[PDB]
Amino acid sequence: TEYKLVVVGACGVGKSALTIQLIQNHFVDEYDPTIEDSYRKQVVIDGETSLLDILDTAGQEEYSAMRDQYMRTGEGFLLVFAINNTKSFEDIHHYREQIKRVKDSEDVPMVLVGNKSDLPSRTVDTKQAQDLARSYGIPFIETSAKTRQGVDDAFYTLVREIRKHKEK
Ligand SMILES: *CCC(=O)N1CCN(c2ncnc3c2CCN(c2cccc4ccccc24)C3)CC1
Ligand SMILES: Nc1nc2c(ncn2[C@@H]2O[C@H](COP(=O)(O)OP(=O)(O)O)[C@@H](O)[C@H]2O)c(=O)[nH]1
Ligand SMILES: [Mg+2]
Repeated sequence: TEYKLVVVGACGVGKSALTIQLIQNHFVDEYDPTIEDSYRKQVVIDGETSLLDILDTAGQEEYSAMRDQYMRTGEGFLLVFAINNTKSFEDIHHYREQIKRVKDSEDVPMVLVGNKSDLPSRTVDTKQAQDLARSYGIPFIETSAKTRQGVDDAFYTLVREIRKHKEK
């Protein structure tokens, strides 16, 4: 079984750091913000062997037909914000609308991810994030790519959302 996961969110939120923690169990201080790529990882989730194909989105904000085509192949999306960046939380609505646009569905597996949970400099309340995820009908997972808190949970939870969708 294979799962096409897409990691979206504003520059600097930790998309690349989360991806490399999942794949390689290492925290990257610097990952070129211009590198958009997909990584495959074989994992066992609830006793099911699966291949996770994880697209780490990057580069420039642009909307070619081709870009839509890449993004539309995603079966589930991590909507990543950073808890120290109010703007990245405000941008979650944009990512949610672009997913709704390219998938032509209100029923798309997503997980809201609050990254950089290790930082003291919080500007986005857990309450707000939980309220937003409740309004969207999706899980919320707090993560730190730095300490690896919540990383397996964020990705495995998205897989479980895809399975629940495939049952419908
Ligand atoms: C700092 C560099 C970086 O990580 N990025 C992330 C992606 N960027 C971005 N900013 C705003 N909106 C979008 C993007 C990436 C492309 N996005 C996009 C385009 C077409 C279709 C879809 C579908 C679902 C989600 C996103 C989509 C919009 C800035 C650079
Ligand atoms: N403290 C802390 N720093 C992080 C975390 N995740 C990413 N970073 C750092 O934040 C910066 C941006 O991370 P990156 O993964 O490139 O974000 P992207 O632009 O969304 O791919 C990098 O210097 C990372 O090391 C985190 O959970 N905690
Ligand atoms: Mg990146």
